[PDB]
Amino acid sequence: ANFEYIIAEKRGKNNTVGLIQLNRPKALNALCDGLIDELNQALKIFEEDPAVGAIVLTGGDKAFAAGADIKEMQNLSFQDCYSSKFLKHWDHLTQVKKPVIAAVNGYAFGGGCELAMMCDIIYAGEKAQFAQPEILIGTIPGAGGTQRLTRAVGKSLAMEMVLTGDRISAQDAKQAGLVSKICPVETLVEEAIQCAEKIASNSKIVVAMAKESVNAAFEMTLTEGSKLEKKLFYSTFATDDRKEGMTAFVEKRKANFKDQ
Amino acid sequence: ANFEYIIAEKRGKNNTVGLIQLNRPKALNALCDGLIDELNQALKIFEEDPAVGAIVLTGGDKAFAAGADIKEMQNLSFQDCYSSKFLKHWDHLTQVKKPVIAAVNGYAFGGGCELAMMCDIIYAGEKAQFAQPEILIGTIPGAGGTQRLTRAVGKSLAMEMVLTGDRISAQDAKQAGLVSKICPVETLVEEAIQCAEKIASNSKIVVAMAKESVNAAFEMTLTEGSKLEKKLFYSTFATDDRKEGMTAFVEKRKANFKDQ
Amino acid sequence: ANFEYIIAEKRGKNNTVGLIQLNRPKALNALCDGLIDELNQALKIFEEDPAVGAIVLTGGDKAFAAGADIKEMQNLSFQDCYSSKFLKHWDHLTQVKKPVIAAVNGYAFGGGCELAMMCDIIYAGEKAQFAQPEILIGTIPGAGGTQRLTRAVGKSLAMEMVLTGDRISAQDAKQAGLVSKICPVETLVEEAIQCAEKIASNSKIVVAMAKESVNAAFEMTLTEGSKLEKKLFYSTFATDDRKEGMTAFVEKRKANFKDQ
Amino acid sequence: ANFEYIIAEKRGKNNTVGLIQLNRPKALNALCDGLIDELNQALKIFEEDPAVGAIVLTGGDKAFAAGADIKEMQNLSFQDCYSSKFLKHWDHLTQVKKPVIAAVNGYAFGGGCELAMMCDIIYAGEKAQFAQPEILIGTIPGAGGTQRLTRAVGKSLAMEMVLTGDRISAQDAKQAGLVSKICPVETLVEEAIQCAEKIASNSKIVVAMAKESVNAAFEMTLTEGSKLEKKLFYSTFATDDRKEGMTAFVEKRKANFKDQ
Amino acid sequence: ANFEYIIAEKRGKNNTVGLIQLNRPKALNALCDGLIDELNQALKIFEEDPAVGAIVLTGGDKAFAAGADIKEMQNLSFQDCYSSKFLKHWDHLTQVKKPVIAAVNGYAFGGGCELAMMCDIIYAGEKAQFAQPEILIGTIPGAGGTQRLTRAVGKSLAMEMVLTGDRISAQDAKQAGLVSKICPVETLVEEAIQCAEKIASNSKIVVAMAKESVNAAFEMTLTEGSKLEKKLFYSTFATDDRKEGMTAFVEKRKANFKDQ
Amino acid sequence: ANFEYIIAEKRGKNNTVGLIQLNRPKALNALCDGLIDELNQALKIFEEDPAVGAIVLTGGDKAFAAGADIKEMQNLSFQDCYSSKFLKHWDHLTQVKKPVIAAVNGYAFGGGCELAMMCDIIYAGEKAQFAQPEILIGTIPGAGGTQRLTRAVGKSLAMEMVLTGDRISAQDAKQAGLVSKICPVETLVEEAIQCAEKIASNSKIVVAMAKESVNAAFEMTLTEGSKLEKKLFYSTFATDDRKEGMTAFVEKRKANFKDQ
Ligand SMILES: [Mg+2]
Ligand SMILES: [Mg+2]
Ligand SMILES: [Mg+2]
Ligand SMILES: [Mg+2]
Repeated sequence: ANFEYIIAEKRGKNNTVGLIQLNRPKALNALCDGLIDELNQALKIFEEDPAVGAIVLTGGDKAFAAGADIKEMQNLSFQDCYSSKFLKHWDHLTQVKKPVIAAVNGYAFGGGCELAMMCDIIYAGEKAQFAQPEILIGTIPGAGGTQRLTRAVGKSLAMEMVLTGDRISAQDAKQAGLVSKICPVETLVEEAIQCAEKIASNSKIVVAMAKESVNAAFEMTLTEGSKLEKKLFYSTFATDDRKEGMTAFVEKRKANFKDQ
Repeated sequence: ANFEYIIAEKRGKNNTVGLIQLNRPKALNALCDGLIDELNQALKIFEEDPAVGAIVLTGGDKAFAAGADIKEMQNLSFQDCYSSKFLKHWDHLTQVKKPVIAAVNGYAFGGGCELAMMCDIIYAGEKAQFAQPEILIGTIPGAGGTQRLTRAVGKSLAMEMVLTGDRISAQDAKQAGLVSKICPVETLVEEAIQCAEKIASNSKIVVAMAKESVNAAFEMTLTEGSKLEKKLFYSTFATDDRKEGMTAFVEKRKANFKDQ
Repeated sequence: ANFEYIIAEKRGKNNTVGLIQLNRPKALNALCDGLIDELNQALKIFEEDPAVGAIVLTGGDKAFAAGADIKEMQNLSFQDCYSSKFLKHWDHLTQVKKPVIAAVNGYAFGGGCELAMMCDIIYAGEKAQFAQPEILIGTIPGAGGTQRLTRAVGKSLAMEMVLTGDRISAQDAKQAGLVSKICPVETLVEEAIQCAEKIASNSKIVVAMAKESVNAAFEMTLTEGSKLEKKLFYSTFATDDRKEGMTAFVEKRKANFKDQ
Repeated sequence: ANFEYIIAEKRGKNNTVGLIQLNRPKALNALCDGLIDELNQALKIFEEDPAVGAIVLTGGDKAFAAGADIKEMQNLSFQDCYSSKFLKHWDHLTQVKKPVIAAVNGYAFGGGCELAMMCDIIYAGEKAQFAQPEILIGTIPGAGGTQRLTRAVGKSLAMEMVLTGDRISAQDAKQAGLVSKICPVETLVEEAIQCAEKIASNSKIVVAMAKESVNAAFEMTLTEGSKLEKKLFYSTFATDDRKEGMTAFVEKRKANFKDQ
Repeated sequence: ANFEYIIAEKRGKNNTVGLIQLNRPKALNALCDGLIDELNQALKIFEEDPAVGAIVLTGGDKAFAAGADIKEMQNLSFQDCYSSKFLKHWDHLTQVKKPVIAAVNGYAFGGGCELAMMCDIIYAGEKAQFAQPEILIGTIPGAGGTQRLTRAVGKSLAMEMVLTGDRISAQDAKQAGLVSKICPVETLVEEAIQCAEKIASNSKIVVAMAKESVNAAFEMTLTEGSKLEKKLFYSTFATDDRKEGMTAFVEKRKANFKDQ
Repeated sequence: ANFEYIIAEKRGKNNTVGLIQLNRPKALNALCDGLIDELNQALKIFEEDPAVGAIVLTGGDKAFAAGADIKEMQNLSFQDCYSSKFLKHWDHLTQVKKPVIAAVNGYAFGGGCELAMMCDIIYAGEKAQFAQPEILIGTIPGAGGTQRLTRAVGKSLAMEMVLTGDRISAQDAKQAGLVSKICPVETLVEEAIQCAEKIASNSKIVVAMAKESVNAAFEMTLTEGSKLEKKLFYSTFATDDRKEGMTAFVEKRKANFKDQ
């Protein structure tokens, strides 16, 4: 319902896309515990909604998210960290079944960068900037900064970025495979919506098998990933939407999915 | 035998390349059971031919393969699929020990795209297009689409492709690493045959060991992939061609290999 | 000490960067046992040196290294290789805690390419050329040319390089993610040192944990990698530098790391 | 809260053990939503209670848990199962960071057995029986039943148990290492508490890491397990309870752990 | 067909079990290429036969199989082996979707023991002996004898068996978990048939999934193995036999499975 | 050299076994640095000695190794363990190419138990006891005692031993697969030497390959485990000893292996 760190609203034609704007520009959308709490509540209600098929995540023109809130972390001990399982809440984004598109304008550093990488797709603004400056303040990134980055971008660029704290541009991010489309700043959010919209017009149950199938590519060997894929593939033949979509092509007419 | 769906021919210098062309242009080379049946026969003849050192696979100038034959899948049940090991036959291509180069002009969609990714090397034409549009017909890619794509191009672009069914250009695929060379439509097939000629000049057995070692990059941690590679490496030192290859270099002369 | 195959000097402000220059130019820095033996000695004293934070490894302007010494390999048998654990001494470079940057001008072929790929970051000169031509001498890459290359560059290009022995430009290399920056031949080594310089001013302990985390991306599933990253992340909180880094940030001043 | 399917109470001298007893004897502690929901609340509490060092899970004397509530699963569709993750909340045992010990008297069938296997340590009564009989009612085990059983017991016996639904005694389970102790029915829960009470004596933080390290053995290669273990083994030196544990030993006395 | 090396017959009440008896006693069922071709033939027709729900593989009373045929392997070079993919044809048994039970009487040495380990369940006779004696003829086991054995029995005993060639008894093997039952010599095969009979009572499709799930235990981390298990579990809710099976339990009657 | 903590000498038929006896009985063979240093020198020597084919490691009748040495460890900080790569030198055992057998009489606790488990084979005297009591002094095992133990013995017993520090008997260890023989105390060492003699009379090169194939069971999936095994299986066909073994068999005579 009511939110003070973010702005969540349904968007697209037929409102089939849920947009989540991080709205804490004063500290460039720095990711405190209360901010994350609210994104999780927001994600939950969009996951729960039957009309919603794809979620789009963004911040402002200047920043997607500058990073973790450093003023909270400052006095933590080792024991405090391990016992509490600090940054457990931050992983929620990777357990949503419906797909999430990151629309990243301006700065995505540290947590913000890590948040974008947890998403399934990233669209970048022209003046978007990606970095993992943790090393500069005596830590390493602790939310897949080392894992998801390196897998996208390759060892040499990940090592360079993680060990120096250096930033890369949206153009390089695209070239390296971290992001998959570059858009003007003014139309970025809209272009992500139109993509989210396309995905939303496909069957929710099958779309979720697809997403799950693509995430197995980082969790197992190709041989077993192939096998797992074949079983999700076979599974689709137990859905109505799969008979609908395939007989639509053969009849040369428009398909209509009931997410079933 | 005598094919109805494909053209299999020896090409290159001294006919050391096996060219398989998918020749079902009325259906945009849609990969029906009968066509894969023949493709697999051609693959087996060239595997057994001591003359042949590498294989190039193509379709027409308009289409490589537009997909699986959606008219055949229309009335499959979940039981039909599981107990038929449906699409298993499509994997014979992954068991070929000689290198296979895919020369993709025009459309390589869905099944067609997957066939391309199973090959060791992909060359694309200027107007080539890749897509996994199974999501539009209410399935997911069921022949490595999600696995090989994601491993080649990174999450963002694979998620966008599989979830929306969108197409990427020849040039989008080169930048992503899905393909390794772009050619003029008119010379693609010849450029691929030249690449196959080179490979064929090398020792078949050490070439087989190299391909096996490269494929292992997706089946193992790096530590064990490194251990596997050494076993193959040391193994080469039991071949006549290794001795000849290194003696050629020391005597400043051309190597003349004997597949042994 | 007094090496004959290499030069080793401390560089950067306050001699915080170790530079190793392969100096066997008459043989294009071909990696004979003697040379690798000196390389490892030099890595050891830099690794043991508390002033040094980073290591830059380079060759000549014409050649980084043109491969493993083929004359030493020529008369080896299978039994010689296996029992002598041939090439095992090369791996010492993968075991150094501190970051190593390759600065590649000219040829990096076969073992030379493999040596570069074992470093964390690769910087390339505008005329650098990468290749794995082992197949042309009747062997396969035996020091991770099929493992690390594939993981960087993708299957297609890797297969094409490994099976044909063909070379790729510095520009190709960067595009494929094998290298993270290209520079002019003239200033490569100085720009590599500058990168090393930044890294070396960060906490040596947390930097080492950072690197150990990024390398984990090739040794485990993303799930376990994430868990490993967290364990290391929490571990930083037991260090003096991690407090000194964050407190320096908050107070808006220079952090003063004591590598502890 | 005042539970209706279970009993949850603190036990041992100084009440340092959590005991959860499944109390649905009429249905032979068959697992239904209502029972699982409460078990999960009881785990949550004991995990939060700083006096609780270990948990014991048990049933009655005739039955630990005799399978699941099949009357609930009876009308379910495939879609219903997948969309609404079925048996998701049956998994919180695998997320408790303190050690849980199954104390199995009588039948542990279907989910019963799975529930026991999800625990760290299984103690079995003399007349205890284990089976995965889901095959007989047209399913397969869906709570790690094929996965944890096989890794405990081995392929032959796991395959025999799963494909026939046949039952093994406590004596067979012990031989095969599914359970690690056999006790008289009368004193089973009593032995389980004594074992739990020793575990409760140790440092809560250091016990937690030891647990995570053992669990690692089923999720990584031996190579990386060893690395992970080492890193946790280094972590212990950040804690007071290790400084305290070792200095108590060298001073020849009993140690006072503060779970820190 | 007209098998010269084996005997294949349907067995059990209702002929729902297929028996394959290796019948080359003059060579102690040594596994020459001819014998394996026929074994593979028999497996295929029992795999295709809809009445057959489980297979039993045996040899004679003196010998299950004494190993790979050492007279055939004698004159093979390294080149021959690698290029001929030697022993690759043995793996077809691992591709059968129906369960296979090895009934081992007397000698199961080297390849004999490897073949039995490829089966899903092993029943051993009181006088059976297991060994991997390849080392005493200057090879290692090359059909899973280092891999399955180790996984069943543990490092210490595997290392002992493979490095010395020493044999173990049925009792040793049961203790180690290589075999799940010991039978008298004279009723072993019938006892095995009775295990097959029970397996054949259940739904062939759900049994195929069950078997496929248990095999996954050796190919994945426990985390991925559970998600694969969950997906197969859900898949069963798409079959006739699971509703029938569950509705038959609730109604306290005998289920009638349709393998569907 | 002139050892002060160990006794090293050649034993067995023709002095082909290398015996390392830990000889610090009054400290129950606690694994201090001086002793591990010497151990490693002794491994290096027997590994280089072409007379030696296998190694037996032991302590005295009352103790194999009571563990590590808390005095050394008492003041270690977190930073000092990580920076100094603590217990790195304790791993050299896992890098010997020749087989190592442990002959464990009496106490093998903590570091002593890990040291045993690092060996290929464990033989235990009738009064042997195994334990991992690190938890009682506030650490976890740091030398694979959470990893090798769990793989050998199963989760329940592993969790029990590590979380309580409780001993198990020699008889319990064999039941669980941690050790492969139990011997009378007085003849233990001689039985281990007999087992070593057998190994030493086989081909060293093929023995080493076999040990490698077995060690791989814990480093990859069974699919890739099998492929690695095949590559080693073929490589033996490059050796003289394989031809000699198979020919010996064919000519009804004793093989005479030459280590080649
Ligand atoms: Mg090389
Ligand atoms: Mg790339
Ligand atoms: Mg066991
Ligand atoms: Mg054999």
